[PDB]
Amino acid sequence: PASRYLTDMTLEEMSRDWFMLMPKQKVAGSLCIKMDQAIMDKTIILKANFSVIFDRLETLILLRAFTEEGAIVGEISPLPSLPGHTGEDVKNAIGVLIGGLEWNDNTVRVTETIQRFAWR
Amino acid sequence: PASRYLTDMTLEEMSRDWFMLMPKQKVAGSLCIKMDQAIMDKTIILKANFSVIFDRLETLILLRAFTEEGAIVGEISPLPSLPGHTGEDVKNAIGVLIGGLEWNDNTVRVTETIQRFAWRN
Repeated sequence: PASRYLTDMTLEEMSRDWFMLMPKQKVAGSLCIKMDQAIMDKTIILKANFSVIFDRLETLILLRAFTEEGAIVGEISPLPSLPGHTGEDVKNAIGVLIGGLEWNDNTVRVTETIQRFAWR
Repeated sequence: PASRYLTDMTLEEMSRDWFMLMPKQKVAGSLCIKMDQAIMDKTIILKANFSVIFDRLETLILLRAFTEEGAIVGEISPLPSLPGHTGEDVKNAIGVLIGGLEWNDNTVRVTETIQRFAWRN
């Protein structure tokens, strides 16, 4: 029986354009993690679109980190490949992105959708 | 039971100057955290000099991050902003530094001294 698709983000949210004033990148397992390392003292929420089976996340489509004024400051996306990310890969990447954004005293939370299925 | 001073670093290692190829720093209360962003895929050890009373760090003199080739790639030092810095503050700073060094797939370990008194995990 088929998995479920959960969206925090509208399609405009997924393709909103951004750029990092101070860029940082990384590749981990099979995910790409990005963060503006210029952003300071902001209030940030991570929003995601992903499928679930069970009550755990199965495949990430896209996670973005939004400041309260709507700037995109961070991002996790899957890559084409072998292997392909698990739920663990994504959990760790969230911790890695959150840790990174806290460096410059950003306050970071996740949506309820992420909290229930992915990171916590 | 007065404090005693624990020393992971030689006087040389303590007083050496250094520079970051890609500088990253932050102030967390009354500590200064620095790390070279250009260090990638290396093994790294954290060494510290600090005092201890009984079972925990009392005051940090200096903590530094070393490659096997002896470069300094990370540092945590106290600032004069007085009161001051607690063991907790230090604990948190080691945490944040490790996460920082781990971004670029460095493998970071700590001396037994740090592990016992200052930060574990």
